[PDB]
Amino acid sequence: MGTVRQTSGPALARGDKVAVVSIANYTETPDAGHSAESIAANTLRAGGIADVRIAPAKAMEWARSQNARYVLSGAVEEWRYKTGVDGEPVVGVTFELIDVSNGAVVWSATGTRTGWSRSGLSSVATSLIAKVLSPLQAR
Amino acid sequence: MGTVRQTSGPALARGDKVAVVSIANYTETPDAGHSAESIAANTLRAGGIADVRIAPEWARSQNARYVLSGAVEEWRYKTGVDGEPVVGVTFELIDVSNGAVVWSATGTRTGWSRSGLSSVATSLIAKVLSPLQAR
Amino acid sequence: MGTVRQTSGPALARGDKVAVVSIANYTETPDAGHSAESIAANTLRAGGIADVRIAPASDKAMEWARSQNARYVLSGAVEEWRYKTGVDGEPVVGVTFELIDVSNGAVVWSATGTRTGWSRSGLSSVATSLIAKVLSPLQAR
Amino acid sequence: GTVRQTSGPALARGDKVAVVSIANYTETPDAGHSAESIAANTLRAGGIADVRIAPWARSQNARYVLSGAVEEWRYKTGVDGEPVVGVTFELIDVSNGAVVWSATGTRTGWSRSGLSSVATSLIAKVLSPLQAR
Amino acid sequence: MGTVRQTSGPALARGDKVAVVSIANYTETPDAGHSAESIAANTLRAGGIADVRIAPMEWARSQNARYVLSGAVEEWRYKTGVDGEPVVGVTFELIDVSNGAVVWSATGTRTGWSRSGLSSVATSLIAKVLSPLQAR
Amino acid sequence: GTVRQTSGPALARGDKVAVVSIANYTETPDAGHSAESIAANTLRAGGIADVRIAPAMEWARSQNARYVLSGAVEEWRYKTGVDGEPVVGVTFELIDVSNGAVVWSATGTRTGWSRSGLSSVATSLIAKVLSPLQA
Amino acid sequence: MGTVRQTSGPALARGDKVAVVSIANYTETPDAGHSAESIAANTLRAGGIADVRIAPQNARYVLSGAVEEWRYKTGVDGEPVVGVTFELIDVSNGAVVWSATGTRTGWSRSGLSSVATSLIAKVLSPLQARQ
Amino acid sequence: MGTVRQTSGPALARGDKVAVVSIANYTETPDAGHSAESIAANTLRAGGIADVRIAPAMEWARSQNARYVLSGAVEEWRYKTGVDGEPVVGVTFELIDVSNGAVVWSATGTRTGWSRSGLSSVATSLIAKVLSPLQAR
Amino acid sequence: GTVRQTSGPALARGDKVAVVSIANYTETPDAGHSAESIAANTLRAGGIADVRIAPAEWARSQNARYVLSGAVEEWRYKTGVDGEPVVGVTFELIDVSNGAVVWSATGTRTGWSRSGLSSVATSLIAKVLSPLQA
Amino acid sequence: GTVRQTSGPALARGDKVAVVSIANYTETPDAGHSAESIAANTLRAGGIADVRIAPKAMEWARSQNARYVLSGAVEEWRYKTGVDGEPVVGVTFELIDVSNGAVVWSATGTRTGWSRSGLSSVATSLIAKVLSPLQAR
Amino acid sequence: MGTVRQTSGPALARGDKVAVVSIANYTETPDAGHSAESIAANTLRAGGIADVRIAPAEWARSQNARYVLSGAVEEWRYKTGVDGEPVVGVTFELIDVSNGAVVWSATGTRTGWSRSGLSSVATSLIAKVLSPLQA
Amino acid sequence: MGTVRQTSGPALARGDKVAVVSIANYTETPDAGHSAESIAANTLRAGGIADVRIAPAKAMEWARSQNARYVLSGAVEEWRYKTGVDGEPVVGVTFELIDVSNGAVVWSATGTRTGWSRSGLSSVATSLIAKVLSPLQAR
Repeated sequence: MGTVRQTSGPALARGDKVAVVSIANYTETPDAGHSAESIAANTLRAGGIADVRIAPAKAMEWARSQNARYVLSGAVEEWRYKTGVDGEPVVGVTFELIDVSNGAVVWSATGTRTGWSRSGLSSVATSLIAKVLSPLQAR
Repeated sequence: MGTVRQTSGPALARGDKVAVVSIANYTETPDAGHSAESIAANTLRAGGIADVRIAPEWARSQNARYVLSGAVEEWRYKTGVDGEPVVGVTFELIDVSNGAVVWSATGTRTGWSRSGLSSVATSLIAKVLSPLQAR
Repeated sequence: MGTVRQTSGPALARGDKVAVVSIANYTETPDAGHSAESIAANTLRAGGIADVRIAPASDKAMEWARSQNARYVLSGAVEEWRYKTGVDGEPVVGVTFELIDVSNGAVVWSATGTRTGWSRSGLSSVATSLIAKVLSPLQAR
Repeated sequence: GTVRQTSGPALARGDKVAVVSIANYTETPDAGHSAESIAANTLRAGGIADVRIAPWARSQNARYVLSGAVEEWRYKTGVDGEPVVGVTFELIDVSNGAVVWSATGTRTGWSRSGLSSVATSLIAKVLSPLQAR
Repeated sequence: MGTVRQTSGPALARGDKVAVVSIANYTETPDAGHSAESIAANTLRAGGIADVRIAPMEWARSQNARYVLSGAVEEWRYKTGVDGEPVVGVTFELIDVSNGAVVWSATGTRTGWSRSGLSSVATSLIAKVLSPLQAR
Repeated sequence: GTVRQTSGPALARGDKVAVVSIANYTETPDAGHSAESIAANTLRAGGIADVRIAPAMEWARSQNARYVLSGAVEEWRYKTGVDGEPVVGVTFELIDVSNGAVVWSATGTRTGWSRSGLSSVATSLIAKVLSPLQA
Repeated sequence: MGTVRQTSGPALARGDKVAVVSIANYTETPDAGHSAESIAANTLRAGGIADVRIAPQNARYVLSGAVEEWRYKTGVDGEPVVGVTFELIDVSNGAVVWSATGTRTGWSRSGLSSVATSLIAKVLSPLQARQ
Repeated sequence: MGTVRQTSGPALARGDKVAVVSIANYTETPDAGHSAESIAANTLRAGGIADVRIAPAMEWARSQNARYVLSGAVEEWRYKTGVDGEPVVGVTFELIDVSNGAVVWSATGTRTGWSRSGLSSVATSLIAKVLSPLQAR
Repeated sequence: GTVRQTSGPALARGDKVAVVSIANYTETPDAGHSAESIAANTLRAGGIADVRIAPAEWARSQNARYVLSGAVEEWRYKTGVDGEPVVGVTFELIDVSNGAVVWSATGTRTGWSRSGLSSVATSLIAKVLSPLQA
Repeated sequence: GTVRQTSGPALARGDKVAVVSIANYTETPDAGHSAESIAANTLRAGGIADVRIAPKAMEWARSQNARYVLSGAVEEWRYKTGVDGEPVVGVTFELIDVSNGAVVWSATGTRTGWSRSGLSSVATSLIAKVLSPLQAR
Repeated sequence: MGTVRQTSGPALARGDKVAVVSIANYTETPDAGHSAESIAANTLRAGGIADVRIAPAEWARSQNARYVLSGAVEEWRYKTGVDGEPVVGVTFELIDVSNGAVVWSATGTRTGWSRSGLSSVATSLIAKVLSPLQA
Repeated sequence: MGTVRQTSGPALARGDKVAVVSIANYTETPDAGHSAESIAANTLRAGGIADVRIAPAKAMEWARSQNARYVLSGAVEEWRYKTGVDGEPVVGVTFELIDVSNGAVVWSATGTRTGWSRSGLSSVATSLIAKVLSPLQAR
């Protein structure tokens, strides 16, 4: 299993500052949202966004006080191994890119992936998130 | 396997403001309703609706033309090793100016033993909400 | 499979306002009555009834229906809504419905439906398919 | 399974029948309430116009009361344990309090059948002498 | 498949009013005595006895009932395990309210096979045990 | 198993018999009361007309009873496991009320087949054990 | 299947009054000592002792003892096992005039009360009425 | 099986009064020491000792005018774990001269029984063998 | 698994590097502290002379030129007998003079059933941090 | 297992030996007291007439006029886990000269029995072998 | 499997006083850090360092120590299940007491065979890891 | 199998008094340290050391009051059966011999041993400790 569906979106520039804010965790894996935040932040940087920062702890005023052009947020819908020995890793994530200038979602995407029996969950999550956020590469 | 049944509905415009409000969770999977909200909002956006927001009427203050609501009736793997993912959802589209349901749909799907629940859910919701694409 | 038994009933029209009221849950599956309410509301709408509304969370849902100027109330109960026990235990659904004339409280139509899926089927698929069958006489004519 | 009935009156469409508290002698929660709702729809399917379920019968001005008990309503234990239903019904004349009709029915499904299917089919068979004139 | 053993008894008529009073439950199946009570009542009625009432100690005297039907359930369960068979054991006494004497009594036991229903076995057994109380 | 009985008096149809507290030495609840109800109906089916179950020795003297049947259940269970066989063990004593002496006594045990019911085995065994007490 | 080992003993007449007293229960089986009492009491009467009572006076002998084993061994088809000791005591001087120990392992398809009833009957047979 | 080791000892006579005091229970089988007491007392009588009594320290024997005291301990008294786990018994006995408190005789015995034998049978058989030197001369 | 690194500065042997609070997003206790001590020894082995781990702005007091931080996303054996070790880590290198991330990397690895979790983590962390050699 | 013994003094029939507090380092309750009862009977069976078990702090022995004190510890006394888990026993002993407190003899013994042997039989046999140098000469 | 990685370091002399201080336990095996301390201390002695002391529970300044050996245990367990193999992971640092700098560090991991002992694997690994500190 | 590694050390005489002092237990087997102390003390005596005693309940003061020439101390790092039916006994010990006249460690050793599925834990520990302490035989 596995689909990535994304909208159109803006061309990000290297100098666009992006804050990663509170990716919700809708799974029973503790800290899956925080894992998705750390992976997503490094993905955005690896794609050429110079200045990416994860929020600590509306949230618009936090991003503006950070001089951020965009806020990347989203939700983890699935982040687990299926039950049983050799149960496969499954990942499901949604992202939204929020234009801090006007508050509107200017880009979003949903991605899911089902790994093989042999796969690691973090490998599957890291590959999927990189693919999902690929339209947000810079330059 | 599963079916989708949809009523007639209006032709949605790209500029139609849509608020996704409170998708109830009738399952024992925590947060399944919230997952359905996030997936549904992204689906409407990917279908061509520019302005979609999830509520935290409130919609009438946000100047929304339509509200999308609904309920998750099933959202789990069936029991046992290799128990297959199963999903059931209902959606309704409300005209904010008069509160009438102008479109509604029910969808269910059963995946294969190798399928991920979120993949089944995301595919089904896309199919179910497909008459709400921007024409 | 299972069985469906439906009495006779009036021909519904597109403009007949129907309120769906408190479907009782006699199973140990939480919220099964609320799931049946949602599926039933959409089915009635799929059937050509334009204005169909679910009462919010006893006889105060009846008062709500009267305040909505509903012509009929759809109520009922869920007798079964589970997978049978075990790996590959099959889904099973049992439901009863009544259509009540709001102006005088008379039951003008009622029906009972049950169904058993195979090991591979989904509970919600079975429930949705069955309620569609059971409520088919309430389609707009 | 099996069904055994007494003789009874020929009910008319207009006989107001209150379906009252069906006792649950099983460990399946609400099995009596399920039997009540199925029995009520059975009587209506059989042609009895005004059928009501108790939340008393005299305040509804019912002519007959349908009561009874559920003696069994479960799946037997284990994977593919078959459903089994046992029910007794009585029709009571409200004015004089006498039992004017009674029946007992039991049924054992096969392993792949639904409990609610077996109960619905059985209750219809048991209440068939109460179909309208 | 066990036994029924019945004593001699009086011939009952359709108009003999009969009260079924508390059937004791000596099993670990909740309400088995009440189930026996309900089945026994319908059995007597189906047997031709017109007026048969179940009690909620004199009482039957304040009911004009000619006979009291009482008893106890000794066994009412599925034996343990998958395909464990249903087993039932009952004793009944028929009491004359005009003097308190036991005028008829019977014991019955039955073991179904693995694929049978406990309620089917209880119902069939109780019909056979009370058969000498049919209206002649 | 076995059944062993002493000599005893010839019982008449007209002897008033009081069945009293049958002790339960098993971990099956109410086994003593079950044995009381089975034994009472057994004495009747054997021809004893007036036999009544007590709800001390004074109660039988209060009842104009000529004998008192008493005893104890030493075993009354299915052996453990699927197809565990029913096993029953009982002792009985018949007491003459006019002087308190034990005029008769019997012990009975039985192991039924794995496909038999405990109630059947106990009923058949009590009937055989009490058969010297027929009219 | 087990052993019975007894001392010499006196010849009991049908009129010797014998009181069966507290049979100690050294097993995990509730009431096994009481079960042994009722069985032993009936055994003595079945052997010809016309007057036997169990404690809850003026007897010539007293039967006492203890149950060392009274159970099924563990697992399905675990066999019944019984172990008992008995002492016969002349109340006139308190001396044990006869004693016996008995044990038995029944087969997997036998019941505990049968093994125990049969064993107790064999152990107490020296107390049969010889008149 | 196991082993029985006995010391030399005095020839007991029929009229020697022996009191069996308190066999210590060093096992997790409750009352195993009391079971050992009952078995040991019957064993002594079956071997020819006419007057044997079990107590309810050594002064109680003197207050019973007993010539000897049988004491001991149970080291093992169980079925080994699992279905068909075999019965195993281990006991130690000592015979004490009541006059001077000296141990005049002692013995240790152990036995592992067949999977299909009873613990009581193994224990009764072992105690009979262990105590056989105390048979009446 | 995978390893992906950004561009980064050329660390010299004399750059003081502080390793600070690697978050633990697993249910393995102390996995973050294990990553901190493995990462510190990896930086030294790569030719960086002075590496120190923070206890439980302090980097300013140490006059550190860079701060290495990160997060552990996975650090466990998969369930069952012979369940294989899985590791996932992210790192960021922070210029202390202005708080900017000047280098980041993400690494994941799935070992064989015969593999030890610490061997996988140590091997992965060495690979992930190799651009930080002298 | 193995048995290792030092040289020791030549014990006599009339030497008074007190068996004192054998430590229990196992999770088997009372394994130390069982070892004390077996050891005491082993010493008597070996020809030592006067052996007593006690109920620093050695002064109980100096009051009983004992020449030697036998002490020690149980390091292992159990069945290994599982159905047919074999009995395993490990003991250490020391013999103490009461007049000067010097350990004058010591020994260590271990034994793993067969799956079908009883723990008490293994311990009794092992302890009899370990203490056999203390038999009367 | 398993690797040992060591930096360069100073030649230790037989007379260099080394204090082993608090090896952190990052495992769920109680006392694994203390076990590593005892094994490390004996390893350094076996390598020819005369004076090696484990700190009680920069106190080494008072013990006249030239070097402090510290570190952490990242793994010290049998993998789960019957015949689960022993796995060990350790890091070490050698610290100059006079200025507090790390002058040597190393990381070792090892996975034993299913038949080997955890203490055997830890002992062999620690000896190889610390072998640069032989005198 | 396992390994034994010992440093050089002094030659002990039969008349050298040795005190065995608090062997730490770093296992989950209760009293394993006390068991190692008893085994070690008997091992030293079997090797020809006349006077050996185990400390009760700077503990150097106690040893000096016992006139001990050396103190044997150490730690138990492993003392258990591996998990499962037929799980083999495993033992790991460290020892140090302390010169009471100056507090210096003058001898130390590490031993580990993995037994067979059929062997007893106390047999394995006794054999290993005898091997480990064998340089301490009276020579």
